[PDB]
Amino acid sequence: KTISFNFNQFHQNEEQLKLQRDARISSNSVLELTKVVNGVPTWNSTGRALYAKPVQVWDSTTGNVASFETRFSFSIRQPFPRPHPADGLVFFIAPPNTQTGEGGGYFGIYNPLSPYPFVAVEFDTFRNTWDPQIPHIGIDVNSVISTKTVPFTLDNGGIANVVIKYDASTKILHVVLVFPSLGTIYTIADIVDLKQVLPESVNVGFSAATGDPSGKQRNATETHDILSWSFSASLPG
Amino acid sequence: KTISFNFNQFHQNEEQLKLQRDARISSNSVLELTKVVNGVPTWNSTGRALYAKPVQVWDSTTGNVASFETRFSFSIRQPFPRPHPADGLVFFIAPPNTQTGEGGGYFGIYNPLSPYPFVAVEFDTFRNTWDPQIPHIGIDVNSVISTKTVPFTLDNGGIANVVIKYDASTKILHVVLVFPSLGTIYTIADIVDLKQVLPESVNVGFSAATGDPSGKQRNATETHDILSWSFSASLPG
Ligand SMILES: *[C@@H]1O[C@H](CO)[C@@H](O)[C@H](O)[C@H]1NC(C)=O
Ligand SMILES: *[C@@H]1O[C@H](CO)[C@@H](O)[C@H](O)[C@H]1NC(C)=O
Ligand SMILES: *[C@@H]1O[C@H](CO)[C@@H](O)[C@H](O)[C@H]1NC(C)=O
Ligand SMILES: *[C@H]1O[C@H](CO)[C@@H](O)[C@H](O)[C@H]1NC(C)=O
Ligand SMILES: [Ca+2]
Ligand SMILES: [Ca+2]
Ligand SMILES: [Mn+2]
Ligand SMILES: [Mn+2]
Repeated sequence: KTISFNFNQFHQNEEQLKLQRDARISSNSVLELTKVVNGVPTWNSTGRALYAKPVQVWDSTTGNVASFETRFSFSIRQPFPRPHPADGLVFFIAPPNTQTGEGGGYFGIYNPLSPYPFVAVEFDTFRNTWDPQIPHIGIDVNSVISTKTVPFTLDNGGIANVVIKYDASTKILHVVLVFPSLGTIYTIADIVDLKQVLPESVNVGFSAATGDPSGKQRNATETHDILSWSFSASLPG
Repeated sequence: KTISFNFNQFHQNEEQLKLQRDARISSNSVLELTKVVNGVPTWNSTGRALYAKPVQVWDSTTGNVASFETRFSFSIRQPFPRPHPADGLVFFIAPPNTQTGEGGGYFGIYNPLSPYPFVAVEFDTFRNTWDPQIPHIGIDVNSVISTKTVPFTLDNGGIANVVIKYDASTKILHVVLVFPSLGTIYTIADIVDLKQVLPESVNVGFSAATGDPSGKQRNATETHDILSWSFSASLPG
């Protein structure tokens, strides 16, 4: 089976998408994961967007695990340079029927008081105690304490292109981040066996968070917009 | 609501119980959680016994959480005093349809690669890197790194009586361990809010494991028998 879908731009009322929390689709065809009021991003926000149908990542019957490729472009604009923007966005795969986890440095996917399995790639903008120098991309398996990290220099307000490919044969998850206006290229990879971590069917989508009010700094925010998104996966057996 | 059950001793073919892995009920009416062949407890063992029907620990419509009490007697016999007996047993509450996680110091409940929520009381006999002096009673919330612990001196081969009470009105989980032959009393308590951790309906039961072959020490074993077990829960709403 080969599932595929492509969004060159999002539209309002889109059937194949499931918005959660603050996430909404603007008139301009941009998916804003977090809250922006008349051009200014707000703190204390969290939002997610999921493809409305689950995809089969592997089969128990055959033991085969699906390969997949996903591509998307995003934009993170940081208006208040000081004291520190927050928190970041992530592409994630998690079991179906899940609710938004905690925000902040958890991105709306990780809840320490009610854990569930998840694999996710993060573009992190705030340096928590469990984090290395920001910004950095990170591969996360069940936790926000990344297995692998690589720092990057954000194109503030610019466009970022991302390619994430998973090869069943090698169990390699490889991630590409490009900032076209800047010419910069960032690469990061790790072995992840989707079978020992996730159930047969999952949900794919994005999650983002802006500073938590418990920080007392309202200038800890930024936008987390998605411009386009396509996904393809193949399960032989 | 008020579910209630009691086992003075276990009878083979017990319909209200649900054994998993190595766990089994012997002729003498004892429920042996881990493997013992002709009186000799063997390493590399993991077993679980769960009550057949799921209990409702809380209500979303009303917001009411249940109070419960459970009492049981166990026996841990350590035939090989050296190099070190292992690993222990636990009473635990987890989401329905759970699967026997990792053995060893994870007691057949925790599974790092595929987390799920659980609340448990362990009686730990092996000192892992995350553990303090053994043996000790410990309260576990979603992980084997206890929130609160207390040490105890085991009556090797003897009978232990345990009382576990949860008061919804205060979220106090209180634990009592008595070794009758010795006259010793160990007590431990912590604040635990079942609503922030578990779903409305869970499964209640026991789990135990003997040393893992990864330690390369066949002597890291002991018995983990359950003599009797009563349980009462009351959900006002
Ligand atoms: C932050 O947002 C959450 C959910 O939208 C709300 O509970 C909270 O009161 C909001 N405001 C502040 C200042 O915390
Ligand atoms: C230990 O026991 C398990 C389950 O019975 C088995 O699969 C494994 O190969 C055993 N290994 C050793 C060294 O005993
Ligand atoms: C294993 O236990 C037996 C019984 O006490 C003992 O004779 C043997 O040499 C022990 N092995 C170690 C490493 O202590
Ligand atoms: C926050 O952002 C505004 C807008 O840039 C700036 O004038 C202010 O002093 C910044 N610093 C803090 C600590 O809020
Ligand atoms: Ca962070
Ligand atoms: Ca231990
Ligand atoms: Mn991070
Ligand atoms: Mn312990």
